[PDB]
Amino acid sequence: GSEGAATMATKIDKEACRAAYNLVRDDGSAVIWVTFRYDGATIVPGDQGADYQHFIQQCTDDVRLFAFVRFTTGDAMSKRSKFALITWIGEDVSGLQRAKTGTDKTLVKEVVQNFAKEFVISDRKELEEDFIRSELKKAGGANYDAQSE
Repeated sequence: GSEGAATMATKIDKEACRAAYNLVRDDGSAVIWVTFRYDGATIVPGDQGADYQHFIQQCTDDVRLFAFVRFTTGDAMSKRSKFALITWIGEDVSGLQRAKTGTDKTLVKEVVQNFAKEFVISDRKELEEDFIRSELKKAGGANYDAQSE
């Protein structure tokens, strides 16, 4: 590791990404969650597993990355899933990382489109899969708030 630098450039391992986004999107590929961290100006599939407790053990105030988790919210008509791109961002990382990590989201989204929405969390207390579900349970309301200044 020990590979990191500041640059106005960024890419995504679509190839490696798609794989991770699938290992969870699939019926039962032995995976329900997946994280996507950077390996040097390029987003790449970080951790992966079926134990949600294993994912939260990766997100800390000294790291930031996305986390695609599957959530079964199909009990009405279909049994399909909506998932959610959990964007983690250490509450200690430099403002930039937080101001950037969010922008690079457009890259990770390229692969994750079937999901529901990206959940930008900064405190583990919110990473609680329990809190995430509630969000999908309603999957209503959007920010759409910004300024051109």
